[PDB]
Amino acid sequence: GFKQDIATLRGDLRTYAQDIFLAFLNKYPDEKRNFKNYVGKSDQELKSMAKFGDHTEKVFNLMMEVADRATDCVPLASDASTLVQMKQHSGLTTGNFEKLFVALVEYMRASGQSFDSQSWDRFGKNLVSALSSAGMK
Ligand code: HEM
Ligand SMILES: Oc1ccc(Cl)cc1Cl
Repeated sequence: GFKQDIATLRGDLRTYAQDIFLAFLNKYPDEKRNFKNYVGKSDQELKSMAKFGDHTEKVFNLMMEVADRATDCVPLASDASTLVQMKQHSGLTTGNFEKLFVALVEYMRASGQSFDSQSWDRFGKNLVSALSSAGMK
């Protein structure tokens, strides 16, 4: 289930974080508008860029804590407001997060690992509602 998936992802976090982020970046090319440094680079070149690995792992470190602190895939309001008020998130809209989670759920279903794919879909939707309620446009 959802709780076990957090453990599965944490068990190989840097790999999963990179592959999910790449799936997101390649499903939605226009999203590199927020990642100017990742343009014109194949997946293997991205994985050799120090900040690509370091930043993506830190994102997914934090995502797993927001998931872990959730109840029934509903994140805490204190976690949602942290994501909105984050300085690095200044220009983001909730579409950014909705698209991230479509990619992540698509990746899980294609994985052959036994993820609770529907729970992550719910979690992504619930995170998006909590981002709007916390002020994100
Ligand atoms: C649950 C979802 C997310 C979590 C937990 C999260 C968390 C984080 C964290 C921890 C950082 C800092 C990384 C570092 O400084 O090393 C960060 C930076 C950043 N995030 Fe998010 N994030 C999420 C979703 C998104 C989405 C959907 C976007 C855009 C589509 C986004 C755009 C950015 C940008 C532009 C930065 C700063 C630039 C960079 O670090 O390369 N984030 N986020
Ligand atoms: O390095 C990253 C990977 C995924 C997401 Cl959503 C954001 C960042 Cl900064």
